[PDB]
Order: sequence, then structure tokens, then C-alpha cells
Amino acid sequence: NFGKKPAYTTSNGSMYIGDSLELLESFPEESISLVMTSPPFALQRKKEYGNLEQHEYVDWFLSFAKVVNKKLKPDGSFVVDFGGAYMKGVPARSIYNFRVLIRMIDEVGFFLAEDFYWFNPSKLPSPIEWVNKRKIRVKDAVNTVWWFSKTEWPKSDITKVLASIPPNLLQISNSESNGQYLANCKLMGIKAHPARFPAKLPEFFIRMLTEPDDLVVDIFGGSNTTGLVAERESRKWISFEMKPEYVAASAFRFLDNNISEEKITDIYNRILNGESLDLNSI
Ligand SMILES: Nc1ncnc2c1ncn2[C@@H]1O[C@H](CSCC[C@H](N)C(=O)O)[C@@H](O)[C@H]1O
Repeated sequence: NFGKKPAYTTSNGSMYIGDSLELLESFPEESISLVMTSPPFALQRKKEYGNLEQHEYVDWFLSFAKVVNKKLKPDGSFVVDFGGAYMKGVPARSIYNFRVLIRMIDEVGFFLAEDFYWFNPSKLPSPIEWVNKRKIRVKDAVNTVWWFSKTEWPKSDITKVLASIPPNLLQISNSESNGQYLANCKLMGIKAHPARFPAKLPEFFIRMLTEPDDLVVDIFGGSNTTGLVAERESRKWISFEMKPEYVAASAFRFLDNNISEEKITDIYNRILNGESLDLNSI
């Protein structure tokens, strides 16, 4: 359906290498039930000038927001994970994650179904200069996860997420796992994705807003935790990621301990070489 061939494919889905703002267009319209991601944030993003990173970043991301509006079903949701950030050499917060919010409702026309908040106890990006050293700010440990929806009535059922009705606050930490992806990464002498989220994050939203066989898309795949979860929960998925290293290593997530190291490198390099692996069988 897309203008390319997936890096790899499994039982319920397939991951592509490429720019998601292009690939999204290949989806029919009102076809996606849940788009779940956490955008790449480093000093702005693709947009010339350098006017106020806050604004440049916002415009960049709003582009994806626009196309995602079209492709989401009327009962569809667009959950977005954002991490706080200070500005260069000053202990004043950037409010880029909040600017996205306002312009998404005002300009794009989304609705904030509900604002969620993720507390990750163990978080290293905590800026030592302001916290540990100067002792002027506290551990930056809460991420603004915005659950957006195409209409005021997106598909949702909190009983599949029952704790006892749970709250607005999700307390999860990145590693409550060991897994073969970390091991297989170590094998290739490569580093695991620099910034990936715990499986429980997308699990919560996959279970709550979608039913089995629903299409869960992730426009900034990374290590593909989403597709992984969407797989073991029996939803259909599709992920887009720009970097081949990330896609290649992510494939490991869909294998077992019982695989020759010689076969792992083959899978890694073949994907890194542009081949289309059908992981469903060898
Ligand atoms: N325009 C683009 N299209 C597709 N992927 C993109 C992109 N711009 C940035 N990316 C990818 O966006 C990812 C953001 S981090 C993704 C982490 C993911 N949730 C997981 O747990 O790993 C980064 O890997 C970045 O390389």
C-alpha cells in the first residue's frame, strides 16, 4: 500500500524505513484507530531560520498532526508522548509541549480527550547542572502524554485498564525487563535506542482505545515497542522510522533465544541493506 517495501514483517504487522509525513498519505482515510508515538526532541527540528525552536518544532510536528487527522477514524485517537525540557544555559523551561497542545485544538481541530501524565522514577535526562550541582530544580520526572481524539467521542473502555478505576497518573519505569533485544544489541556491538519508552505505556493505550484486529500506527517507531505490544495484544500495526539501525535492531524484539548469533547478524545486516524480511518464518 505504501510506496516502499517493509524492512521486516511479522504475523500482525510490518515496519518501514522512511519519512512518516510521506508514508502516512498511503493510508486510506478514516482507517487508523490509534496513532501512538513520542516524537524525537532535540533543539527544534526540520525547519529553517532558528526563530525560537519552540515555534519551529511546533510547526514541524503540526504537519504530521494534520495528515494524522485525515487518516484517523472518527472514533480514532492520537496519543503523543512528550518530555519536558529546559532552554540552553538557563533554568527556564521550554513550553514547546504545551504550545503543541494549544495549536492542535485551535489550528488543527483535534480535541483533548484527556490529559495523561507519566511518572518515570528512574530518569537520567535530569539536568545535573540545575538539580545535583546547583540544587535549584527538582528531578524532572513527569512526561506530558496528550491523548488527542478526532471527535469528542473517541472509542474508549476503562474496564480493560482496570487497576478499581485507575487515575490520570501512570507510574512506569523504563526497564522492568532484560530481554533479547538488549542482548542482541550488545551482540552487534551496537547501542540500544537512546530514548525509548516502557512497554506498559503503549500497552495501556492499546488496551483502552482499541479492540483486537484494530490498526495501531506509530509514526516515529524507534525500537518499535509499539508494534511489539500491538502484536502480543492481537492488534494490527504499522511503524515508520527514519534510521535503518533502529529498524534493524527492533526486529530482534520479534525473535527468540533460539537463534544462531550468525543468523542474528544476517537479519540485522540484510535489513540494514534494504532487504525485506518476512520474519513470520525464519
Ligand atoms: N520524520 C520522521 N519519520 C520517521 N521517523 C522519524 C522521523 N523523524 C524522526 N524519526 C524517528 O523518531 C524516533 C523518536 S524516539 C521513538 C521511541 C519509540 N517510542 C521506542 O520506544 O523506541 C527516533 O528514532 C527518530 O529517528
